[PDB]
Amino acid sequence: VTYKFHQYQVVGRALPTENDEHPKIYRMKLWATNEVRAKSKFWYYLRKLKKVKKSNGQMLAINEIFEKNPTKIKNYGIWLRYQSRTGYHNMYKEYRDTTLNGAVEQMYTEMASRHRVRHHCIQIIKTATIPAKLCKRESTKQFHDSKIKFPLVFKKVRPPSRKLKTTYKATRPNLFM
RNA sequence: GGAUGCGAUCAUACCAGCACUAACGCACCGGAUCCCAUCAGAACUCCGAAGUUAAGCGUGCUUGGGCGAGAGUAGUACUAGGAUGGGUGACCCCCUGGGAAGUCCUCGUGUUGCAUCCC
Ligand SMILES: [Mg+2]
Ligand SMILES: [Mg+2]
Repeated sequence: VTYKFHQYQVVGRALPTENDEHPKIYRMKLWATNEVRAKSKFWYYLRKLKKVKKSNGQMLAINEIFEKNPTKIKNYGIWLRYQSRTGYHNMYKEYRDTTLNGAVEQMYTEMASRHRVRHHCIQIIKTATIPAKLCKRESTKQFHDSKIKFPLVFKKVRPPSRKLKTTYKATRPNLFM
């Protein structure tokens, strides 16, 4: 099981000094492809929001967060702010996936596809597991059906592997739903 | 705890308005023959000790001005380096780093060297 995006809890503080023997300890929940990039973004946010630089700061702890039950489907809501070609905007989106990592990957892909927003232009404000009744988007609410039933409208025809691939076939494919 | 003479730093020491000061001092102060000096014994110079702490000098107060320190402004403005980064462009996001200044708020209003003297 490999996820492109991982969730980390990064803990850090400003370097102790004479004035502050025990400086405030700050924690963040961040998304990054690696722990190194997670720490980089943690220090970026600490510098921008608390005036604590990496040079005069201390790294305390970093742990990965894994989905409790990756075997079941959940509804995930993501509150984010992104930058467009003309300014900044806030955005709330909903996704269905077995893990929040998959939901975040879907969020990045959808932002790229629909708004041409690159990964570095997106800040995640909040994440949460939404119950079915509290979902706001029709896209997620359409699969909240006890008896869900539909045919496979679009299926791509291919051999099990390229071993059986042939340029020529005697008959055209026979497709039906 | 001060004053005076000579200073160091050269406003936390400056400016303005009020109040106060034992002693020695420092002063104000009395004269113009002499040295000296002017329109003017005002100033400067010389000779004094009648009177006064009225002023100067010193100290204290002002929700005072200024001055000095901090907080904040603000990881903002700006900026060194990177990108086959976004954008038509103007410009701008992001990565590796550095990082200010008014307004507003709080505090403080000198510290000292040598010598003589009073207490
Ligand atoms: Mg007097
Ligand atoms: Mg003042």
